[PDB]
Amino acid sequence: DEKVILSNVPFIQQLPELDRGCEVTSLAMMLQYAGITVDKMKLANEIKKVDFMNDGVRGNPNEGFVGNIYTFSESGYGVYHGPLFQLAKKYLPNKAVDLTGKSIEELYKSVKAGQPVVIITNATFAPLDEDEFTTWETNNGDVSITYNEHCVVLIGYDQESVYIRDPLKDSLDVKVPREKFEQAWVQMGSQAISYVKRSK
Repeated sequence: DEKVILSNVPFIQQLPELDRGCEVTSLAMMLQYAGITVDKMKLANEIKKVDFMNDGVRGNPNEGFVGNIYTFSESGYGVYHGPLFQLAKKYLPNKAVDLTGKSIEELYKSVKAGQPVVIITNATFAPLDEDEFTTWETNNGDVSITYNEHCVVLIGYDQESVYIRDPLKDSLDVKVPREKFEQAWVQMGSQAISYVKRSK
């Protein structure tokens, strides 16, 4: 059975500099492999941001990174696919693609075609019980959040596993049970960013 892995996708850790840098750090690995000179600190400054709480309203991770990307000592959450995609486009205006809502199989096609995929999921890589989520009210409707939110680069798959770069795990070798992985991914909104080989 077909085992695919993009084992030369660069490896970066969010810590120590970015307590909440999993999205920008995964994005950095993706951009580097695509040929862009960039580091996680530049991306951390460039990502669109929204206040954690303002005028009694919580920030929407669909609008920007919510709160403090740098330090756990201040409130913060993360950022979802929209703003994260806009940042990718700054660097790949003609190749960056938002695969959010497509099927897992599309993502595997991307990887097999040689393009790794940044994905939003949760830190356990398995579906979470409903009571693990909160609903925040924002200026743009309700959003489901979990403080388990995490972001990694999909770099490979086999029949039983997927293979990732996890900006919080100090290792080139991270595989997790495929099925649970996919269900966790779908549960967080099927959010995914990649790019294509040639300009569009």
